This record gives sequence, structure tokens and C-alpha cells, in this order.
Amino acid sequence: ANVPTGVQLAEKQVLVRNNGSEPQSLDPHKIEGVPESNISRDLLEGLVINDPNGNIVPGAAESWDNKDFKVWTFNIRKDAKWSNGDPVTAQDFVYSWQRLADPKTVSPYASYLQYAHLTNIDDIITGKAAPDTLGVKALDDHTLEVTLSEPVPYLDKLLAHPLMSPVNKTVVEKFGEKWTQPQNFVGNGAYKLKDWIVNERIVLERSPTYWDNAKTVINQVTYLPISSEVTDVNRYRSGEIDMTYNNMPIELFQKLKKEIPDQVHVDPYLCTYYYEINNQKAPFTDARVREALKLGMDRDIIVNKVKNQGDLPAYGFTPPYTSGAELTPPEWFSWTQEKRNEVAKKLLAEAGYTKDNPLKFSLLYNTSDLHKKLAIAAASIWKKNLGVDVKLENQEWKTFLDTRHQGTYDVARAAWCADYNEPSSFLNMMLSNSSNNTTHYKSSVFDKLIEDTLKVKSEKERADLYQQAEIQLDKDSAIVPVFYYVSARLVKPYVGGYTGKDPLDNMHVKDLYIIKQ
Repeated sequence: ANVPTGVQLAEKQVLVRNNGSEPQSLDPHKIEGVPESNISRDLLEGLVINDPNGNIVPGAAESWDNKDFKVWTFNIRKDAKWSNGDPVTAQDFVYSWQRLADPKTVSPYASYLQYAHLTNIDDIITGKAAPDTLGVKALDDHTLEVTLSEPVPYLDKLLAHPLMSPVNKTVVEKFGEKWTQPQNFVGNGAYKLKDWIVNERIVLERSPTYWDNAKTVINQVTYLPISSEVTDVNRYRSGEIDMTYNNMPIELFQKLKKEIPDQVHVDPYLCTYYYEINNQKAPFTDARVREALKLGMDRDIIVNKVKNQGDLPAYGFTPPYTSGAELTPPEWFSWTQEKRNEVAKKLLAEAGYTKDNPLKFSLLYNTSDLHKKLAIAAASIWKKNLGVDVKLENQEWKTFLDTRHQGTYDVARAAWCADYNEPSSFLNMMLSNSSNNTTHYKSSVFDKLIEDTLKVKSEKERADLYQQAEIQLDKDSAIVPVFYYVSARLVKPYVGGYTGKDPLDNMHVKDLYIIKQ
């Protein structure tokens, strides 16, 4: 942390942060959500990390270089250590990435290595080749060489993702599934696992072995699993919580802005809220049905009138303010909602749907005040505009995600957040074989366009290919874009270090600090 000279630090450096929900796990290769990533970042550190403003800086690796962006060499920090005193080595990373890729691990982020384009990853994921054939090796215990199948200029940004953090082989093989337990957990981040009570809390304490410990200020941080943004806020206002999760309840937003203006932070956030259509489940396999729901949704109402928290109506998947994105909204985005509703009903009609036989389906969302109110608004808008009937259904975060991967849903509320500030971080999730693809959209046409992005010889050609990719997504109406996020959260006045300038909002508790009174 960087305490600005002048400000006095409180005697008790303790922090309580809400984290949306009970995490899926603390193992980096078993996670996929923001709640997960939040805790993962304090406990484990990858080759490189994001600073308070989103810039990529040295993590486990002190320096690195690349040859043609195809071969990357990282010089592992000589003082990087695990919480148990063992050295963090190049082999640790070789072991970790091989585990991530291994189908036996069933990681929701196995494809991340495909996004990175490590050599032989495709055969490993399918099970045709052994994980040890992965293009990553330790030249020596402190030199890691990464070989890609093609040049990837943004590899450095990509590597900051939790999922690319190392795990301790000894510990993992020793306790297996029980390695993330408080008594067994070993990490290399700024904090270590003190305690974990399912549905109640997770406590992290300062890790003395962390190579940058001298700058760490907060000695203990507690992550709560409160999914009710209302309870969360009211459990910020009563003083029990220092930083709310970045999901504000519609019931209390305006009141909060009026009562505690300077504590309400709303900043650009690279994430997109959309309704995910199961592309392989019947009636939604029909592009006309999908397109109708896409056109029938009224973004102006749900975004600027129901939520009204600063978000931007979305016309595609990739946020246009993503670095390197050069997008423009599709034709239909320009029409009037009346016009769009006209087209949508025509499509539903020629698709065999009528007043006598309307489209009826379920809308699934993860338990939450916010998503519930948005889902009710969405069900309402589609009914009035398309005459379809939507039955709402909610599930807890962990089950919600599982359900989506299993494809046991019709329509689900969803949100994808960038892992790195580049368009492919979004578009790659739509690739037909991506372990992250919960929409089940499979298009060889879309896959080719993204694959070509790395065969380009100019960034302009790249930006152009991403646009074509977005066009292809829209053409097939794979999803129903709703809005590009703003990160809205409450931060106590005495909590310093939060800048709100990191587009990815990849905060590290090691950069925070408690101001005196």
C-alpha cells in the first residue's frame, strides 16, 4: 500500500467487505466468479498483478520479456515465498498451469490457456495429449518460459487473472479437496486464510512471508457472503460493514445518494449485463425467437428508468469503452422501441407463435434483491411488448452457475466481466469450445473471426475483426444485451486506497488502509 504522506493511519487496521455471496471455492482452478476472484487475489499472486488503477505491475515475477510476443520469459522473484516459507518457483507455475489445463481438474477456466494460446492446449483439454506437453517450462527454478502458438501482445494483461495464480503442489496432492481449508491453505499472496464459516464469513490475515509485506497495511480483512444488497447496505449503514459489494439495491440507491453522497462511488466498469439465452435448448435454437427477445427488451426503460444508476444501454457484448474496441451499434439500435416491437412480434409469428399459443419460458437469476427487481421488470417488458409469458426462478450463486453450465435453463440473467482490458477477454467467452461459454452458442463462423485476430499484422485489422465478431453475434442474436456496467458501491470515509480508476475493479486489500478518525 501507498499511504499518501500526511494522512494518519488508524490504530486498528481491520476491514469488513461484503462479497455478494458464498464463493464456489478458494482453489484458483475451481473458480469463475467475481466473488471468487476477490478473495483469490489476496490469497494468491500470479506472475503479474493489477495496481489500484489497473496498470499491470510485477507480481511473482520481478521482470519479463518476449520475443515476437510468441515466446515469453519471466524472471521469478528471488524472495517470492509461500505462506509456509517454501519458495515460489518456476516449476510451481508449470505445475499449476498444467493442472488448470488437465480435464481431470474440470476447471471452468481451462480455456483461459486457449485464450493465451499456449502450445498443445487444445489436445490437452480434449484429453488427446498429456498436460506435460503444455507450452510452459522452467528453464531453471526461477526462469519461466511460455511458448505460444501465435503472437499474443496482451499476454501480460491476461496473466493477472486469479485462475493463472500458482498452487502449492505438495499441499494440493497432500490434502486433496481439503487443501483450501483454514488449517491446510498455503498461498503466496499478501494475506492468508485465517477462518472460513460457510454462509457466514471468511477471514483473511496479513501474510508475513509476502514479499511486499512491508507495504501491506490492513492486518485483517473479512469477506461476507451477503446476497441481499438491501441487507448489505443496511449492513453498512449500521456500521458492521466497511465496503459493500458493488451491487446497489434499487430500493435504496437514491436515498443513499442523498444521505451519504461522498460514500457512494459509481465508476466505469468493464462488464456487461445481459440475458443469456440457452442456444441449444428448444425454441431458443430458433434464431427468430432469440432475435425477438433481443429486440423486444426495452433498454431505455429497464436501464434508465428501473435501475437508473449510471449504466449504459447495451447494443452488443463487448463494452465499447474497452481498450482497443472500436464498435458502433447495429441498425436496430437506432429504431424506436415501437418499431423493434413490431419486428419482434412478426418474427415470433412466423415462428409459429400467437395469442392462442404464446411463447412461455423461465427466467433464472441468482438470489438477489437487484436481479430480482430487474427480472420482474424484464418479464414485464417482454409480456407487454411481445405477449410472451415468463416464469421467474431463483437459485443460490453456486447452483446458479452450475445450472447454466449444465444448460438446464431457458433464459438466465447474466453478466460477464473482463479478465483483462482487451476485447478478446469478452469475445473469447463466446468461442464454441470455451469452458466459460454458458450461452452454449456454437458458431464456427464466430470462431474463425476470433482466431484470425491473432493472424493480423495490424491492431487496426484486429479492431476490425472484433467488430465483425460482434456483428456475427448480433446476426445470430446469441444473447440479449441489456447494459454496460458502472461499479456502484459504498465505501466508508475512513477506508483509503480505493481509486475507482481500475476499469476491471480488481482491488487488492494490500493496497488499502484505514484513515484515523
